[PDB]
Amino acid sequence: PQPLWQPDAQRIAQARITRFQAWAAEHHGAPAEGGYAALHRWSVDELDTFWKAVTEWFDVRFSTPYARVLGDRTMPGAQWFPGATLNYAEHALRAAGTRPDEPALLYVDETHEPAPVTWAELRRQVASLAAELRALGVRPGDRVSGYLPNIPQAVVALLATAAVGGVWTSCAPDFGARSVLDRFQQVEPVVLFTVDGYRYGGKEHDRRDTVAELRRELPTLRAVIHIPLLGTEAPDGTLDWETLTAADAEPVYEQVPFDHPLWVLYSSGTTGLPKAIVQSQGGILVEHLKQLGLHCDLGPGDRFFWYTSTGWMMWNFLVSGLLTGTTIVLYDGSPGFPATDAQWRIAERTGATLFGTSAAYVMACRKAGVHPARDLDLSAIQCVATTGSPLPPDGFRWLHDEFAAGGADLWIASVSGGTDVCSCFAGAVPTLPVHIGELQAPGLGTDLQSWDPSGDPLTDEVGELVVTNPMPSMPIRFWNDPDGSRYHDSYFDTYPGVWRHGDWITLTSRGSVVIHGRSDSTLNRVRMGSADIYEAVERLPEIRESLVIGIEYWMPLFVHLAPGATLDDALLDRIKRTIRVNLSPRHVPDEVIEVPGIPHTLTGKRIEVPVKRLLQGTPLDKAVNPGSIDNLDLLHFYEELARKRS
Ligand SMILES: [Ca+2]
Ligand SMILES: [Ca+2]
Repeated sequence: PQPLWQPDAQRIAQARITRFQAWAAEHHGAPAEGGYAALHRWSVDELDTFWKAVTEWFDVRFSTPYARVLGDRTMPGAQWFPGATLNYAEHALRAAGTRPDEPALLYVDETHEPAPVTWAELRRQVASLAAELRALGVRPGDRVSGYLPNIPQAVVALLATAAVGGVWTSCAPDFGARSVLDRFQQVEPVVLFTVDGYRYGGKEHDRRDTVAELRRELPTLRAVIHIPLLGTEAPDGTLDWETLTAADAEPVYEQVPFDHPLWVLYSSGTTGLPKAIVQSQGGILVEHLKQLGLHCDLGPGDRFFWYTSTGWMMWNFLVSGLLTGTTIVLYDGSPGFPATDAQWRIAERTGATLFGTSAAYVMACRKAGVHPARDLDLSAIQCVATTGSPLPPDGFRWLHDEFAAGGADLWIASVSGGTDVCSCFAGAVPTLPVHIGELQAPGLGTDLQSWDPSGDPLTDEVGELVVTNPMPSMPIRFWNDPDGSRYHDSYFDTYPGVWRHGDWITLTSRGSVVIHGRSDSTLNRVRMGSADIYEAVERLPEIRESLVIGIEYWMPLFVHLAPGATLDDALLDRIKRTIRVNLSPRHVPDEVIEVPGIPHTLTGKRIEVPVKRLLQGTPLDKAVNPGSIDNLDLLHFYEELARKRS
């Protein structure tokens, strides 16, 4: 297997993860030799010592000592650092004591004119707001909610919430009221931070009526804090943001147990109410430190820009950049406004050193004839990362060569972040080569395996992604989950005591990971992942997006066509051809059906399972939570299809 890219030996030697291994080998019995393969095996075989090592390396300061690193090891509900106390916000703001006048936040909107908030100023605003939250009666454990775009106020609010031991939960303001309420009503927040609207694509999006509706339908709220993004007056009964952040009193951080809830995230699952996933201050603290400082190589003074809505877990990951003393870049706006290269212009104007984006955006830039490294000053960029669908080899080459032609050797990273543990089970390692369509390795401390139906491990064979050991950022539990039934059914109902993620994967002999698709959405004719098929079909110019389903056996391919394209015999021939060639005859659809579009979750994930149910005759009204999908009418198309075929 020929790598797309191999890191040079000095880059390897200079990686923080390499320094960590050397230090761990001196002080904690880690292997000095053997590189990542050896470090990883140690991180799993000596799990307690590994996490101890992580906390020392990052100087996590427990205000009360832990009794041990790990008590009960069984899942779900493993017992991390029992006895210890800490505070996430306190750790995040440590750099205010070391480089107070450096920028902690660089924020920007569609004017593309960045503004800084210094570490000292961030610490002060957070302390002011935390004191106000305490005065409003927010106690440790109370939920504090936000209806907020990616603006510096959202970071200040989250940190202030964590500082008081409040439990953060948020939605972005492109969510409609039913989607927001389906989430927030489950956890009964006592505070709401909210904007009056936002700007996107050069257009104004008023949210005053939505805010009025949220307030009326959330009767547990006791205080509402208004952020006048569009410059409107605070509604009756609300507090004005600027009045709460202006004080200069001593920072105070609530020292909470390791397991104390930090935030509630919401699953993208489309059945029933969205799962309300609770993660701990301690678990997120150590896992995000590990990912950011070791897997992403981030440290003090770096500048981390991920293009993201606050409604995606990548925002939470971005916020945690502060934990490593890293400046974070916040952009509230469209990815292509005023022009296609907008995200690159932000990276330029903020001096980003790590720029995280989507493979789709990279490909769209290449297609549009953008040359970002040539035309902008991207000399500060050391790494470009994508999460979600993998960057194809022509995209990787373009990106790398675009920087390489100008004398820069770029690290192109592929990660796979998920809401469930607010991190990745597998993804990037700065010291390993990159291969087509692979995630480089399971993360440190993650015992990832591919299991057959009998629960035995496979190598170079497709199987179920399992994680056989506990990770600190795994959910404490789901909120609004009697008996813990939904949490159990989500991961623990297939192999006892083992986390089964629902991904159909290969774990290669080189220790890397290929994700073929969702296990519950495979095509069985031999069990095939749908991802492989989407890659092939969707390379065709005429096909904007596709969706493949298999039902007991009928295997139709739904295609949303590019403008001007027509589903003719020639097109059907090209479709079937590219499939039987690049994959196999088994992969060829029984039928191709043109569609007005492809329905998605709110986060833009394909919804194969709900569509399958519809095609199986389940009425739309009972198949999905409509607040959890992006286009009701598009989904109704598929119900009509089943009705027509009934
Ligand atoms: Ca347990
Ligand atoms: Ca295409």
